Amino acid sequence: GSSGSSGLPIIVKWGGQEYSVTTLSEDDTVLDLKQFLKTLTGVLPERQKLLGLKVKGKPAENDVKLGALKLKPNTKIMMMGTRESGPSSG
Repeated sequence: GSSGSSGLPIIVKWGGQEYSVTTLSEDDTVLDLKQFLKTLTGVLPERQKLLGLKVKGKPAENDVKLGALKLKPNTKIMMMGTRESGPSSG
């Protein structure tokens, strides 16, 4: 290509869409990601469900370091949840 590595790229899969994240790094916390995932997709973080990286049952927390998890790069993970308040969208 042209460039190699630098930070920690992340990939998310929402329904039928893929989101890329290359702003935050290991330093940043899951929250940062979530917070950024709240604007990327448009769903609350507490609601946003991260499917891919689990932790002895439940997935990492927002008060947990993404680095500690030592996940893989360009790790295409999945997401679950809904946008807008209420069960019915429209």
